[PDB]
Amino acid sequence: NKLKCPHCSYVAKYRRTLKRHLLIHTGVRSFSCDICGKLFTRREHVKQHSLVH
DNA sequence: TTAGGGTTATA
DNA sequence: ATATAACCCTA
Ligand SMILES: [Zn+2]
Ligand SMILES: [Zn+2]
Repeated sequence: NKLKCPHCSYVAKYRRTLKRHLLIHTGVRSFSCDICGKLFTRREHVKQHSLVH
């Protein structure tokens, strides 16, 4: 099943949502806050976090 | 707030 | 079909 995660029982409705979900198992955090240096998994998370500054 | 589930739009 | 994006919801 191309919609099933190879690392857990999660099954996505769309292929793009499975690819996003894979990042929970790799731990990759490609986004950062320029003010405090904290790392984030999505760029929407940075915008959400920016409100503390 | 954090973080990952959901969704829809555009190319 | 993929790539990137954005916005909402919730524990
Ligand atoms: Zn998984
Ligand atoms: Zn910060």
